[PDB]
Parts: sequence; structure tokens; C-alpha cells
Amino acid sequence: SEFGHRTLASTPALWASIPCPRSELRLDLVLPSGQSFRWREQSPAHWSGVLADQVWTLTQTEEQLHCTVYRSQASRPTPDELEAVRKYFQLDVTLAQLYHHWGSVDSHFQEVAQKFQGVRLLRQDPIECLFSFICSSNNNIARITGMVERLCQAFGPRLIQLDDVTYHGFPSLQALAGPEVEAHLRKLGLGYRARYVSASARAILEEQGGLAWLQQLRESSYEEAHKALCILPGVGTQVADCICLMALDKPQAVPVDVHMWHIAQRDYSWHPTTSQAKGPCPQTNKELGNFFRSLWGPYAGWAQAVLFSADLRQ
DNA sequence: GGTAGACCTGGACGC
DNA sequence: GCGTCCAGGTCTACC
Ligand SMILES: [Ca+2]
Ligand SMILES: [Ca+2]
Repeated sequence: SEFGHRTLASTPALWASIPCPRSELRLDLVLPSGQSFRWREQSPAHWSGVLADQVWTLTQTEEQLHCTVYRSQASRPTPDELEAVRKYFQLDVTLAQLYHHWGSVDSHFQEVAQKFQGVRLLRQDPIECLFSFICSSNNNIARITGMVERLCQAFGPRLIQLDDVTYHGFPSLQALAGPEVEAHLRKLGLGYRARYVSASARAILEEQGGLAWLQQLRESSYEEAHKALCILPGVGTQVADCICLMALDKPQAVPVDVHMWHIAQRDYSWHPTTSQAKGPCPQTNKELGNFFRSLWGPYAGWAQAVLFSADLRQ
């Protein structure tokens, strides 16, 4: 059937593969784990979302990542298009190599890694990432996903409709900086997060020099970027870290939330040295991050992603 | 320079 | 049925 969301079984001719063993990627451990909030499993084992300003559905077999795009006559994805997918999942970095290293220097990680393979990091767009995580604070993944959806529906470009689901592209700075955006987001249920989105959009545009400012941060240092991001309304060290790690190519940035905070205590018997605070404080959180960085190396952020993901289930 | 509440929302959760 | 607790925290007003 030419309608609704596709499935590998339903329309074989429209799918193309990317060699990728499950040990290098587990869609179900990555897509709904709080990295990106734009993917839904519309059909069992099939994930649909907007990627590179187009709609896709992904599914995998033992050794293959099957992809299908919705753009003209319906046809399988092209090599170039497939490359978009590869870049998005940063498939050039070998998860096996990282897992080996982390596992060799951390027994606990080895134990977790034995049951949660294929958890890698997505390379996300700076804008989409920055605003998605501004919506993530003092909130749960289920709700956050809804908020980002209505945000895109209300201020993003309409892409294509599958069944009764209409996909939108992520809003632009100009749209987010638009008049009365906050009031609207409020009526959309983003709570006090509403003002953050408007204020941060207006600030990057009317004070930091626009989109270029954000993108330039990808070349800047982690210390650099993190400091820069913390300027924006609604962006603290934790949100700043999420953005550095997932969108600004800072693989050593380690987001420290409640999850990573309980993980450090329960799994590593970790306690603040540079402080005596009772809960995650700006100083203790800073210290935990260094701890993890010192324990896992240059890709500590990625190691964190595996544990955060695993903790969402366990 | 460490440190207590105050938020929007809405699934649990225990009562 | 229903107040509490809490989730990928940030912001800010006393110490
Ligand atoms: Ca909390
Ligand atoms: Ca800030």
C-alpha cells in the first residue's frame, strides 16, 4: 500500500541498506533515549522522524540498517541521501573500539555494556538540539517529546503527512524569535520553558550575531562553547553540556542530570570532594563531569550516553 | 562562594 | 478519587 508509514516488509523496493551490525547501533536504545526527541516507533521496529529536512523511517536487521525516505515518484534512497543518515549516526566512529576501551578501564561499564550494545551518539543540528534541550529541563522524556512536537507543528515548515501524522521541520530562529511566540508556546503547554525559547531565540539573533554564532561554536573549544551557551536564557551547565556533546562535536562533554548523579553514587560510590553540598550543585556537577572525564577519556560523553540510556530501562 | 525554594505539566503513587 | 513526588534544571534570593 502506497499510504501510511512504510515497513521493510510492506514496500521492499523503497528501502536501501547501510551495512551496520547491531553491535554498532541499536535504534531502540538510541532514538527514544533523550538524545533526539524527534523519533517515534510508528510501526514495531520501525522508527520515523525528520532527518536533514526530510522524513525517514529506519529499521534494522542483524547486519543492516534499512532506510527509506519520503520526498516526485517514490523511490529508494540515493547514495547521497544515505550519507545523510550515516553522518547523523556518526557511523565512521566504531562503537566497538570505544566500548572496548571504556570496558577495559571500568569494570562497571563492562558489566553494563554487555547488555546494552549499540548505544552511540547522534550528530544533531545545533538549532534543533539547542531548543529541544531547553525544553528538557526539570521534565521527563515523555512530555519533552510532546512539547518539541507541538513546537515544530506550530512554528516549523510542514513536510509530509503519513497516516494522520504530519511532519514538520524544526523551526528557524526567525520563527522562534517571532512576536507572541511565548504566549503561544504557553498555550501549547511548554510552561515557563516558553519564555526561554523566545528569549534565547531573540538573544542569538539580536545580540550574539545570529545562527553563525551557534555554528562557529563547533570549531571553538569545549570550555569555549559551554561558556557561550550558558549565556542563553534557560540554558544551564547541564543543558549546555547536552548541546556540546550532541551537536557541537564535543565528545568529552558529560551532561550531569539526576540520572548521572545517582549513577555516580550507586555505581561508583562517588561523593563530592571539592564540595559538601546535598544534591547536584553547580560545583559538584562540575566535579562529577571531571570524574567521568578522567575515568573514560576524550569520549566520556559517549560513555555517559550508554549509561544514561541503560538507566532509562533498568 | 556554597545553598535553600519556586517554577509548567502530568504520569504514577500511596493514601 | 487526589495531594505528593518527580522528571535529562535553571534562576535567584539569602548567607
Ligand atoms: Ca528533579
Ligand atoms: Ca544560563
